[PDB]
Amino acid sequence: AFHTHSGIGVPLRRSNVDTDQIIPAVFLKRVTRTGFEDGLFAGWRSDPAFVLNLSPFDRGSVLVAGPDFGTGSSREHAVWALMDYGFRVVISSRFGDIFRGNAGKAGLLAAEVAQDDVEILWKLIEQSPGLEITANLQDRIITAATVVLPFKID
Repeated sequence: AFHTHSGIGVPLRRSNVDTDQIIPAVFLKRVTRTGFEDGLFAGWRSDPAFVLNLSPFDRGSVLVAGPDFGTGSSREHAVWALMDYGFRVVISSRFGDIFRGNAGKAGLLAAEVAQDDVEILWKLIEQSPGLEITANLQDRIITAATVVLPFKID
């Protein structure tokens, strides 16, 4: 039951991020009493330069990603891993269909935004890391700094 979220935006310039990149399959069988926060993007997180390792993106809760986010006959767990880490909004110019449905059910907003608009968001948050992005479901807008960009959920 999403309604409105404001949080630190995270610029992930990766395209075709599949569900095995979001949550590698080994994590589905590794004992954990909290959730999958430590498996989220675990393959990329070993590199200190990876965006989520950078402060303040580490505490981010709005993910701004490249095209085709969550391709790969999803697992509910990919959405759940994003949420466990703290994300409540993911922005992309196109989502995997099954990921999309899972995101809605779980309360993760999958906001579809035109690629040129995604670019605007990337630049803003790269230029001022820590910049908050706000998603408003009722009005269907993403706002950040002095920009107000339209999104769809279908």
